[PDB]
Amino acid sequence: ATLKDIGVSAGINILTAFIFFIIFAFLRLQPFNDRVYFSKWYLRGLRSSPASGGGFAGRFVNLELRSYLKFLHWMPEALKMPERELIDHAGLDSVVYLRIYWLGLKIFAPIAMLAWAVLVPVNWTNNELELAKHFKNVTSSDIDKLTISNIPEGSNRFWAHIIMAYAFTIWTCYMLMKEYETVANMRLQFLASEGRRPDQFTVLVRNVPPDPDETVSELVEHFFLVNHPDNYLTHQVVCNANKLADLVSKKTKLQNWLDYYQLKYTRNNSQIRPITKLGCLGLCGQKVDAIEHYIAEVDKTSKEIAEERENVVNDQKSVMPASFVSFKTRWAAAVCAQTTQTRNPTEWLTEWAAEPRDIYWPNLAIPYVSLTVRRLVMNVAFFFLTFFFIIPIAFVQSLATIEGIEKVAPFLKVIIEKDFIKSLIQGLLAGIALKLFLIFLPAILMTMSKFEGFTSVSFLERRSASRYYIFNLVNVFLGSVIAGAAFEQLNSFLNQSPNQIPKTIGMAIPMKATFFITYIMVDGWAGVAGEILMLKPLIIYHLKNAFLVKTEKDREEAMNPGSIGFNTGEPQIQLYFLLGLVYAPVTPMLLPFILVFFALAYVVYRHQIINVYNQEYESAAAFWPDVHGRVITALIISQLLLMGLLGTKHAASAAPFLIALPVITIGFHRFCKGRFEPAFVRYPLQEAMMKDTLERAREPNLNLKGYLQDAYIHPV
Amino acid sequence: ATLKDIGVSAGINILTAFIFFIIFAFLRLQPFNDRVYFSKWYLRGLRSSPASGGGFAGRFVNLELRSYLKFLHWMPEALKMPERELIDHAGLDSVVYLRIYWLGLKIFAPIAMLAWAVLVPVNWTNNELELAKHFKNVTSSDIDKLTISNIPEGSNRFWAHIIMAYAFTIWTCYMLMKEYETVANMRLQFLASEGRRPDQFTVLVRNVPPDPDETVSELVEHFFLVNHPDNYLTHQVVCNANKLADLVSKKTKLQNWLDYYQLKYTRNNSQIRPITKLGCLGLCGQKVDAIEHYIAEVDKTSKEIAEERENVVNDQKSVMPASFVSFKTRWAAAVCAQTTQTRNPTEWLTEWAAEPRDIYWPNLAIPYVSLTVRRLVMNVAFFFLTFFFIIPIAFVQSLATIEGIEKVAPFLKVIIEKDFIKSLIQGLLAGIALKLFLIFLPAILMTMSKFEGFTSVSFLERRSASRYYIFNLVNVFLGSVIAGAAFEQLNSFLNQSPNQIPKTIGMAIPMKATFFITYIMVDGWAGVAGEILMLKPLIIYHLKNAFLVKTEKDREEAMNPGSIGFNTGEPQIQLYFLLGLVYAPVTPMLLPFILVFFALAYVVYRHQIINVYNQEYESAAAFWPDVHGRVITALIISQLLLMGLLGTKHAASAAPFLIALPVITIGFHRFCKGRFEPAFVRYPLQEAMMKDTLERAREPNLNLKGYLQDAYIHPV
Ligand SMILES: CCCCCCCCCCCCCC(=O)OC[C@@H](O)COP(=O)(O)OCC[N+](C)(C)C
Ligand SMILES: CCCCCCCCCCCCCC(=O)OC[C@@H](O)COP(=O)(O)OCC[N+](C)(C)C
Repeated sequence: ATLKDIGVSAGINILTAFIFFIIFAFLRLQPFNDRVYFSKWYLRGLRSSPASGGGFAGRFVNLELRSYLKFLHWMPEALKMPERELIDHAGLDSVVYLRIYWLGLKIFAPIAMLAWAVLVPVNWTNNELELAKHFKNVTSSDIDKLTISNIPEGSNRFWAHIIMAYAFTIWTCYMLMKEYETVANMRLQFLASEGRRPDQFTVLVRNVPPDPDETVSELVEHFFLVNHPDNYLTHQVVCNANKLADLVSKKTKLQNWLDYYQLKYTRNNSQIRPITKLGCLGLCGQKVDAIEHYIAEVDKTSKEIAEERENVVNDQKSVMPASFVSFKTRWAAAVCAQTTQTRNPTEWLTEWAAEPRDIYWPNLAIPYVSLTVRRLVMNVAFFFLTFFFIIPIAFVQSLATIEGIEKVAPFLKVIIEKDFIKSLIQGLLAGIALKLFLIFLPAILMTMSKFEGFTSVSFLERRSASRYYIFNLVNVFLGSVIAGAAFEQLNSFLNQSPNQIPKTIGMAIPMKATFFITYIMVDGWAGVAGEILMLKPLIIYHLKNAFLVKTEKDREEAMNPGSIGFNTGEPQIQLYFLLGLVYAPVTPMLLPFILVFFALAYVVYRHQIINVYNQEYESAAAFWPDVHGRVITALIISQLLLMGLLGTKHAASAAPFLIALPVITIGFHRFCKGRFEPAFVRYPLQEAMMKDTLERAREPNLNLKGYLQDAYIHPV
Repeated sequence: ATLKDIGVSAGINILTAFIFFIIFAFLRLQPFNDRVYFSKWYLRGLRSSPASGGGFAGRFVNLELRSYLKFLHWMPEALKMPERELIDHAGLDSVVYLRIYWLGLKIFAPIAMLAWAVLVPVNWTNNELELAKHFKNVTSSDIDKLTISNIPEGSNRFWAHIIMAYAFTIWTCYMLMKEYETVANMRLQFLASEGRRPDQFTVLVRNVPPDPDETVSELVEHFFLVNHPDNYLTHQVVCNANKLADLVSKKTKLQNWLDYYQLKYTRNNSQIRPITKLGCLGLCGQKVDAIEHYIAEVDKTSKEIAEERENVVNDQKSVMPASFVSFKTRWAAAVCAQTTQTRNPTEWLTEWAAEPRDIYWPNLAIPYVSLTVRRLVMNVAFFFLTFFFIIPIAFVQSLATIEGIEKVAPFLKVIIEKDFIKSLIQGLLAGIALKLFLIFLPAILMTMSKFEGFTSVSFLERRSASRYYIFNLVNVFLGSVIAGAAFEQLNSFLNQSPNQIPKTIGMAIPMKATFFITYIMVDGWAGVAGEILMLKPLIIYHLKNAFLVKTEKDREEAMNPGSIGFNTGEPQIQLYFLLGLVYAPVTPMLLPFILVFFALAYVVYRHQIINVYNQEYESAAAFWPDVHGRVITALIISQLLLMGLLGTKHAASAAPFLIALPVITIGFHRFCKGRFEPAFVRYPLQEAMMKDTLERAREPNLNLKGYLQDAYIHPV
């Protein structure tokens, strides 16, 4: 895995990224895409059509004379928009995400320089890995002599590792507190200048207590007109368009899926009959005939739709025990969100409402007790997923440590591991397998967050990211560590005795570092570079437009871009931060790769937040408190592991120092928490009065009951 | 320590309590005390003077013909006032304290019956304590064969212990949740009917941010008139009047002191000259001469006392960055206490104010940063006190395990521990020594709570009780356990080998139980019975009245009773609950003694809450959340210790069951918490509006700015 495998992976990966960048140039210079690659410039009313208004080309005939402007330009230009002109083109959230990448860089760049110098020198001048291969059968290479494991048991050269660790934790923590403050100040300034949104005045009251002679709405009016007497303006109840909406949706699906097999070439048409109960399928069946999904799955749907409408809207059997109450001021609404209203701690429970567009309406109609049982069931499913994944994870770790599995088992083999280009290619293949598994993980975890019952689309994402973190941690990190350890040094474990289990464990942790390096390379580099091409979103449009088009004009738009994830992306940045801290005080060579990822990523994503991407909710940066927490967790795990390894190499004249480390970390956490979290979780009342008195001097007229009344209704 | 020592202690203690009760009868039938023994009947305007209006006797001449009405009566009668006529004679707090004693009884009575039956039988039919004295030198008696230690290693009779443990934890937890609800409902109903107090409308704002052109009061008016615009009525600033307060104090001391040395017999008088720098003293010195602290001292103090009044009432150098703001409604004030006011999380910080009489004004004039450093310094002092106490604690535990210290050291000895009445008397003496040390502890801990900076006299008490708990736990319990263990089985530890350290530890835990029994007896029984006599408060009055009297009439009153403590008392109840749980699943014989304490105590204290005692603040039961927590802690420690002992006797076919136990305990804690703590820590807004709308219909006129303006001023 020495320089050979690292170089092969690196060559292949840099090549993949350059090929990507070339195909992207090509595809972004053809004027039939355009609305796929420059969509927030069109969805902001600022770009018109193909060739500056369209009607023209720029396609393939000469297409492109050679260019070094095949890259670079996108690069520098993404770099040049001030960061305050980006808060208003894009939003605060996007800007705070790019900030995460830059904090990474900060921390790590300094740590890397230092590490390298001090520690590589120390570790390299020191002999104890050649002696264990010759007297204890521990397999190793020459990339392993810049690690904490070429160092003899018996210190005096372990103190470097401890001092460096201290330096590193202090730097990380300082940098992290400075970012907390910036992000807080920014949030507050944004919040003070954003224009009316309907949720700066509304709350969601959940658990209105039942009665037998008053409706839900005659009980919500009477409570707030007696208890919040001067500022109360209106309310809107919660009902079940769950079924009504399901039918409107089936109708849309039928019409799409059949105005297709309707204007196929015009005229009378064909047939199909897929088995329809799970997914995919086609022609395996009996539902022949034709057009409009027999225009009549078309019209039966429409009739059920009208009847459902009726029942719902006329029945107080479909009103849920909850409402959305609005007030005349933003000061009054912030007092109903942070105050207790009744003596029963579970009834009448106010919070702040989300913006009417970050509401997942399908879970506003789920009872409250169910909420608790559901949460439990989902925690159980999580534990089981964690176990099945351990299975696929070791499968991967057996392809990566194959040259040691083929020593205590000189059996099947890649022609007995000769033909050495093949084994480096095996390091690359291990990477690709883990990639695959982890894709479907993101989607499953979102489905499990939408069951436990949340009702904002921004909290479902935050939850999903937290769960990915846990999964990632355990599984990837530790599973890989454990299994890889097993295999190579399994060879060594058989032909020795059960004490050497520990020492062998220490050295194997540093080798798993080397595998992590390769994975970073694949994932990081190539993925950030292949994200620039938007390929599912490009096929998707072109198929769409030469199939289900029949556009009235061009007003029929199906370009919709997407949004950063929060989910996928944050989970990745965090895995890489963990890796980095841990390996900084052990193998100081994962750092250069971590850094290339952070920089490319910042450049690609600024481009995609500026040209493509559009945000679907605005919660001025709350995930910050969450991100900070996850970095503090990494720091603690790192520190505990260094203690462990230092114990395995018998150095007791240094581990209490490592203990002070952990305590200093938790103390800084607590400080930060205090100050800045207050900023992110509680709306001051002086801030709500200043926004409110400056808008009643500018718009001295304003009727708020027009605007706020119907903003929280549904598909009605 | 068998039946012999237990019986001697019990006889002597029951005798002491009966002698006490007799002397109390005597002293409560003489009509010169009366105002010492029936003071809340005089301080409520309901009793007049000595013999029904006084002027008469009932003293010593025939004094008392023999009576069996020498006791009993106080007993039944304390029992007969409904518990709702006691909420208004006395207050809610006192009633909730007596409830603690009754919960004790509940839990333990059931647990005791069960224990006894099942476990004593099981443990007694079983041989393994006679075999270890004959083959491992473990000293023991015959009271030890009803303990978990006459049971052979190897279970099948340890399962009883585990089942019983489960039963016991469930019962405790059920009982505890039912009390939570009662106490919560009671608090809420009280709070809804109590008449105006000035703090139902006021808050304390601490940390008003400095300026260079506006005073503290022109900055508190402007903030609340712009930010809480409609309900704001008044404010009163905080000034350091620590020095004037101190000189008024020195003046009263001088006059009292020496209007005494003045009317000694009238005329020209004597002299004195104590060393005056630390305390006590008399005649060792030079300050001779004459009457009322050389009346010139009394006037030089009244010079400073009028020129301190000027440099304090007109300066703005003695105004502290804080105020007390009042509002026109109780709904408005509860919104300022539970809401954030500014973006700087450390400035402008509102809470609810205490009643103007539960304010410790001396610490309202301490800066805020100091508050944090002070807290740290006091935590350090706590750790050191804990260590010195370990020293006196083992001294005590060496007098209690003397018959085993005099085996591996047949030396000095009580005439070689013969004369056996003497060694039982040593069990009683150990008890008395611990009593002594622990007295001065209560007072020290209060002094340390008044340094860390609190400003209510009710929180200083709560803090002091929590600290006593920790001290008690560690020191008493564990120190005693450890040291006692050491001594007896030290004998056994020398003449064996360092593996038998563990097994010997198990058996010694059960013997320390027996010593705890004796301490309970002394402390509990005799102390509750000697508390009925109020002897420092009786001497104190009689000296006072035949010395510093010269009463204008009788209006000069110096009877002041006191108040329950909260401090001392709660700390005791909790030590006994701990002991009980722990020993219930091990030595099932501490329980009968625990119970006698709980019952006597309830009877004596009801008497003293009904006749003597008067409350100095009213915080309708908040210490409840605190008490509950401490009982949950006991449950957890108990459970962990049973696991330990069961491990020491090699029973692995039962300890995971013990683990489930701990988790079930924390779950019930969390439920309770949720519901009822909300009740005790947050004032609902529907409750404040109902109190406010029913008082504006009864007293339709009411000016609140008269009443609320000057309630928060000082010695001015
Ligand atoms: C993630 C870690 C969390 C907390 C970290 C502390 C846990 C680890 C601390 C100790 C780890 C290893 C402890 C250690 O001491 O290992 C046991 C060694 O002493 C065993 O040495 P041996 O080679 O068996 O010595 C005997 C050799 N003959 C066999 C005596 C030659
Ligand atoms: C407060 C407790 C917190 C948690 C509770 C768990 C901690 C205690 C759990 C184990 C306690 C004792 C554990 C135990 O296993 O003791 C060690 C014994 O196995 C020693 O047995 P020995 O008599 O040394 O056996 C060897 C005998 N020769 C010497 C082999 C005869």
